[PDB]
Amino acid sequence: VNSFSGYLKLTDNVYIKNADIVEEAKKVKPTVVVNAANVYLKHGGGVAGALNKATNNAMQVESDDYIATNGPLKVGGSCVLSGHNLAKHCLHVVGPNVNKGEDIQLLKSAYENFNQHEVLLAPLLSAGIFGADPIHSLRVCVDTVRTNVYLAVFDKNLYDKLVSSFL
Ligand SMILES: C[C@@H]1CCC[C@@](O)(CNc2ncnc3[nH]ccc23)C1
Ligand SMILES: [Cl-]
Repeated sequence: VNSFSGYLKLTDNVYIKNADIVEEAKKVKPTVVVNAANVYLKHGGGVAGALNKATNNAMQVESDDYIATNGPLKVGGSCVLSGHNLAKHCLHVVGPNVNKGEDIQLLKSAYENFNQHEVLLAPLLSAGIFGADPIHSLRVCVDTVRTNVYLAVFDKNLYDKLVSSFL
């Protein structure tokens, strides 16, 4: 039993809700919140910009030190950093950005990072400003993640289309 509330159950291990991931994180304080990161951990917009703003830029400060030490992530890769005031940990995961020409097949590799954590609060990878089809992203999530994932979909209209079209 966990403290996630109001989710629809899609499969044994995947759940979905219309919610602002920032407000969800502040309420649940989950063990792991997933950020929709880029390889430079430049949290300028989308989910990343919103999460970073909620940390008063502490996420960006930590991220800049991470990059200065380790260099950029790989597309499809991840790193674990602090969750600041939002969660215990933040799993920064880089899904392919279609608006940069990146290979959509890497979306499965991106979701594989979730399997290293028993429970996560997460957005749909490569959705939003990353340019991929969110219906496809949900399908890859369900077919790749085996741990317990709670998906926050900010757009209510998008949420209803994902539920109604889910196979
Ligand atoms: C319009 C987007 C389409 C793709 C799926 C999204 O859910 C991804 N963006 C977000 N998801 C959850 N919480 C968020 N807070 C701020 C941004 C954000 C919504
Ligand atoms: Cl977005």
